[PDB]
Amino acid sequence: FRKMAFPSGKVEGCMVQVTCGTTTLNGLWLDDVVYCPRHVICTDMLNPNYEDLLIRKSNHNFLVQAGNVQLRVIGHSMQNCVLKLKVDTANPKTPKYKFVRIQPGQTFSVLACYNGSPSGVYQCAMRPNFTIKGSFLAGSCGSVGFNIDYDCVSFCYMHHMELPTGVHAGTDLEGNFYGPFVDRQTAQAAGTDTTITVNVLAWLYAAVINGDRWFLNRFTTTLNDFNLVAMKYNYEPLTQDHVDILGPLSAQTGIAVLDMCASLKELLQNGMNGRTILGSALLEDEFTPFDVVR
Amino acid sequence: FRKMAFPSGKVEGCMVQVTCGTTTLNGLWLDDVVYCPRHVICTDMLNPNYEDLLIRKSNHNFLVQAGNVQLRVIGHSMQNCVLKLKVDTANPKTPKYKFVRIQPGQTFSVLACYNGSPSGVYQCAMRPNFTIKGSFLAGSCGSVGFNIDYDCVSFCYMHHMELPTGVHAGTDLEGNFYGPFVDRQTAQAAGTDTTITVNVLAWLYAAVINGDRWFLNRFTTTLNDFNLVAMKYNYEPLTQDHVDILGPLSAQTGIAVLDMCASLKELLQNGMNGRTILGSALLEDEFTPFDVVR
Ligand SMILES: *C(=O)[C@H](C[C@@H]1CCNC1=O)NC(=O)[C@H](CC1CCCCC1)NC(=O)c1cc2ccccc2[nH]1
Ligand SMILES: O=C[C@H](C[C@@H]1CCNC1=O)NC(=O)[C@H](CC1CCCCC1)NC(=O)c1cc2ccccc2[nH]1
Repeated sequence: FRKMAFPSGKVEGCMVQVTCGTTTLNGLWLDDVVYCPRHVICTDMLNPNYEDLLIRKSNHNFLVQAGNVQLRVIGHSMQNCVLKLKVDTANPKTPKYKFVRIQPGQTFSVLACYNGSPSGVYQCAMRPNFTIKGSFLAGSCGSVGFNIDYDCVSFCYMHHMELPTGVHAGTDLEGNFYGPFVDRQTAQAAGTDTTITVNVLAWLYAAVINGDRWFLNRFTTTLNDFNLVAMKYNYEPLTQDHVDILGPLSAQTGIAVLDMCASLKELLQNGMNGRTILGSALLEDEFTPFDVVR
Repeated sequence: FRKMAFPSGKVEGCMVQVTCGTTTLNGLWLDDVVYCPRHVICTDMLNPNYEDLLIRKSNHNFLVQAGNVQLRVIGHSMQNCVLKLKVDTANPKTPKYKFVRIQPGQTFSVLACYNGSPSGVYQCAMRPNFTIKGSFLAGSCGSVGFNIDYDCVSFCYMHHMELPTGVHAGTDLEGNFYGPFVDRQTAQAAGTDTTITVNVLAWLYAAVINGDRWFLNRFTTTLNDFNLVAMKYNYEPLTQDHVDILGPLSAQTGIAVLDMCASLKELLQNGMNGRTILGSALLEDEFTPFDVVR
């Protein structure tokens, strides 16, 4: 069992470099628009007035490069916290795509990029406190997170900042931040994070579908008793929605959702006692019910 | 610190579907040759005479589809355990590439494919027992592993089989097996695996170069004394070469390798005791020194 990312080729053909003044970062070039974080126009960083910063720019202040080719910016506008640079040329490599806003617990692939060129790809989850536990470099802003389903790329994240705890914060591709964050270098802190309970359960089901049943037991639990216990370990409350979502995996393994909840309760109480589940010595929470079935 | 795969775009455009009679798997289309496991011509599998089975085949026995378009096979050829299907057209998406054979303990990215279509990418290490702890579907054969070095794709692995323990075995792209395995259906087992010591040290350096310091101590050991410790815990012997190739990581953050070996020596007896390292609670051996520095 591997945390697998989506093949990155469709996204690679979209990454460009955007430079404004002394700042360069990455942009996403789809059709004839380049999307990048609006803070590329900052020098300024504690209290930027982006409306005032932007009206003073003209098209030639934005240097956009796709590989060796410089694209000509013919217009620009701001949509929430993303800048949209209109360019003279449509990206010939534009894939089928959509912009989607995800909820906490969702997973996606990140194409980490620097100077417009892709560096690596890895799988991420949106944490319950709306941060990402990413691996992001000095000039990684504008790198995007995405899923691919039937040749259609769903762009769900664009990178903007690193919080002082070392986790990461960013926006959807319409420029709205995930979580209570703003593009200012002001004191802001991520809420206390929690473990994604529905994902841990999905992964225990994956463990059952593959090798192992050693963590199962003879007990069941009510939903409320499970939540009362699990929250004492900083697990997210499990909702009826989550119970419904786990239905197909329950049906496939013959283990009722509340029976798997009993197993998780005991795993939290006992630990794993030198054993491993799918390859892990910790309870994994970055695989969704959807990810397991695939 | 995340396990990062190479961006897979350059390889995605080489993946095709090969069907022979009843069996479908993946092929690698480079220039005017498609490469795939020779066991695609089996039905038979318990002891094949591949030369005999191949002379019985003709070009039209091989159905090669590059997505929508069928490629016409105009020649067929075996090299060790890989079949070479000459097709009428050079792949216009052929990247700069070479065929390389890797050493146990080296890492690479796997592009898992099914029906000739890329499905996921992840980072792998070649185990000391020459197996791969992969994630491979029913029709994953022909999927490849690779590294990228400045526009050149170095192919090092093509997938052939799953051993009874659930680990995986394959060849290089010249058809030579990694490990003491053969392409026939028969009892074969992986040799007892060991842990890749130099990679564990690199991962520890990835923690000190990062932030963590709590496994560090004031002490040092000898290569001989450390190698006596490695044996009880089934760790690969640390060679004067490994120490040297780590030297660039020692030199940087002020920790001699044998200084970090003293830390690893104590870790092999104390455990973590609730503390992570980079962001994990087990000694990780799938990052090379080059993987950490890059
Ligand atoms: C190719 O697509 C598959 C990939 C396997 C399938 C499941 N997971 C994988 O990685 N390859 C096979 O199925 C081979 C078939 C060839 C092997 C070499 C000789 C000719 C046929 N079979 C196995 O990998 C296999 C069979 C088997 C039976 C019992 C225990 C383990 C086991 N592994
Ligand atoms: O790519 C550029 C970086 C990405 C960062 C850098 C290191 N790792 C990353 O993910 N973005 C940035 O550096 C912007 C700077 C800022 C954003 C808000 C509006 C004004 C400009 N981000 C920041 O993450 C940041 C600054 C900072 C200062 C003190 C403590 C934590 C901090 N984090």
